Amino acid sequence: TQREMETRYRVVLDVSRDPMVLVSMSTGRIVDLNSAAGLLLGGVRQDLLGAAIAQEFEGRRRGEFMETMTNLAATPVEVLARRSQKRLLVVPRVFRAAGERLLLCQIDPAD
Amino acid sequence: TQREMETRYRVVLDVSRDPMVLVSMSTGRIVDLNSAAGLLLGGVRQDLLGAAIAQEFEGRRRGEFMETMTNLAATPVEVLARRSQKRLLVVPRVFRAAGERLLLCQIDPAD
Repeated sequence: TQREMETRYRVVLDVSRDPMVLVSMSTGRIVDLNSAAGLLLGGVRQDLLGAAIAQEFEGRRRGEFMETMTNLAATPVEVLARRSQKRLLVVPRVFRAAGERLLLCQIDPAD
Repeated sequence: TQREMETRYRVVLDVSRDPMVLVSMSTGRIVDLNSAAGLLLGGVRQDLLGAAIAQEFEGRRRGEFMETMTNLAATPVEVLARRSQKRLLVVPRVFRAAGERLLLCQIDPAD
């Protein structure tokens, strides 16, 4: 049933056409995402897992970027993805999972 | 970490704007869904959990409906939701979770 929840998560995340990136609050790094998000970011899953999310967006740095997100998730950010050169909108939500916080980020084309 | 996977699943499913319904292969009943799916079906979560999915669609019966889905998921169905009176398209995918099969169904407006 541990195996079942992981599987249900994996399937729901990968099938959903809603572009989503999962970010560690602790490290500002991507822990998971779906291919719809990969497509808007312009990167494959393998290159984006473990990546610092702020560094995918031109002009952004981890400190400022994570504070911006955390602040918004308390109430969209306008960004430009380096790999795809697409202008995007990012809407963050914060949730607690096993003593740890994650940012689930929804991504939408801005233009 | 069992608690973490459930939470990650719950969040990813509820946040995703992609309308999804989770159906038990064993009983043909809904085990989970998001509010986007609820909206197209025309029902609240509380009334749809545990419901036989075929009975939400005018003219469909569980036997035939589940076989149709299972068959398609091997390679969209056109349905009419009773509560919302909306014409929909349903695209099923099958996956194994803890000795059991689930149909993840994606729902889209047909008209």
